[PDB]
Amino acid sequence: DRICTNCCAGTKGCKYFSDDGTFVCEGESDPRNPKACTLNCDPRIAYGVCPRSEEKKNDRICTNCCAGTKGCKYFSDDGTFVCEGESDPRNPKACPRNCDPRIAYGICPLA
Repeated sequence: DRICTNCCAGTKGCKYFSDDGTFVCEGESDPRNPKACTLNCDPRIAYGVCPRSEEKKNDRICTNCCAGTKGCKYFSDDGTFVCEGESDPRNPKACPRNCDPRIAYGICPLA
């Protein structure tokens, strides 16, 4: 597509940078506020690197009594068992329990 980006009607959060291997500016227009630049388009830009450095380490405890696995006893960190993961082979179901933080693991029967 056309590289019609601009430092004015950008997206405050991403540091607009140029393909030449050099930075430019940051979005002057936040996806929050309105804007009326009307100039637009700047081939200088390539994209805009939005800083985060914390995207990872969040899913971690994505275990749950609902969408877990039918075979393990999804148990909670509180030192108490919750229930078995009710996620059957190709199970059409998804509770608000998606990645239950309150859980800890899923203790399956050690045969």
